[PDB]
Amino acid sequence: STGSATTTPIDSLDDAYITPVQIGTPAQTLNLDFDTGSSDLWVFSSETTASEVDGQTIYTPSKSTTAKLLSGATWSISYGDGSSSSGDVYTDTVSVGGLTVTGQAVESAKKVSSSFTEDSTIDGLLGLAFSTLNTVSPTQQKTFFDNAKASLDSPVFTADLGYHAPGTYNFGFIDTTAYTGSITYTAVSTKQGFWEWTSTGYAVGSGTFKSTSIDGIADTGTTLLYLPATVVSAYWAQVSGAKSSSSVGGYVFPCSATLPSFTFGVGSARIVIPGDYIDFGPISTGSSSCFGGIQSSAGIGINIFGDVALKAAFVVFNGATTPTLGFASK
Ligand SMILES: CCOc1cccc(C(=N)N)c1
Ligand SMILES: CCOc1cccc(C(=N)N)c1
Ligand SMILES: CCOc1cccc(C(=N)N)c1
Repeated sequence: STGSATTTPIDSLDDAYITPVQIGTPAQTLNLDFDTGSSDLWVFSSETTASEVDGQTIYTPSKSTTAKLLSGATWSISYGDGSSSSGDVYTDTVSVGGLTVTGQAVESAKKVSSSFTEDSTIDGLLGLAFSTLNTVSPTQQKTFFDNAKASLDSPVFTADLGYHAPGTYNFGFIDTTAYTGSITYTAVSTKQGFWEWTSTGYAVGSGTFKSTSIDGIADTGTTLLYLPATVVSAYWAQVSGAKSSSSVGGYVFPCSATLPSFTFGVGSARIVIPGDYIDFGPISTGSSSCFGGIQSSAGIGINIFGDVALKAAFVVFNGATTPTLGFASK
């Protein structure tokens, strides 16, 4: 089997992407944030505290003929940005892009934090990291990908995120029309539950490539590219008037700047992030200070190849017995 779904930016800045997901019988379609840095499939629901729902589409398990309470099971997640949610758990039929899993754990939110309430466009999360990170207790649950794997034509999914435009998540096959050149594969460590890999270095603009190992995670559910302070300083030093602002919470730069590209290494291959991908717009409406898309990972404890980086590539998440990542230009 395979599946193929379009993923769409939630706003003009590509702050996240939403992918329609069918849950239950008859189908209830919710728009989920596919997150390769978490392992929970959770949704706004008929159980979510009413004052915490503001425009989301909710899952109502009582309207699904296939919804089964996973009795006793609870979940609670805390994300890197400080946001959170928690609740109880139903198993139900879940389909993505024509690929169906029966008996998927669907984590129903009873509570969500303010960041989630205030984002009307995201109806929940679909985690695609390793199932060792799933938060369901007392019986940990599998991701949609782990449950689908055995049925897929190939044990893979691919992320092809758009730059100010829609893109695609495919399951079970690699669309050889969707990228240019060849795919370079690199080793993955699953020790922390993430798609963790080591970049071979970086370049800023037209500058020389610096060969240096950068451990980090391929994380579709993070907007920005978080790298070591040395690398980030070297990038922003090439932008006149850029500075790190403790008041704003990262590097800002004059909106009248043209940003240099950023290259990262994947083995002997190179992925080039165009400068305009690193523009995340005025810090507040009408400001002439713009927010940077490359930020320091100092204090986060891991480097994150988030959407700024991933949207410059066709990315293969190879879930074979020995997992690997692949990157191609596009
Ligand atoms: C406290 C949450 O910490 C992280 C760290 C790394 C990834 C993610 C994620 N869900 N994409 C969340
Ligand atoms: C790791 C993914 O963290 C997310 C994703 C999408 C939305 C939010 C939020 N704060 N409302 C947080
Ligand atoms: C370019 C001329 O004026 C603007 C104004 C505001 C933001 C930006 C930007 N760099 N995102 C550019």
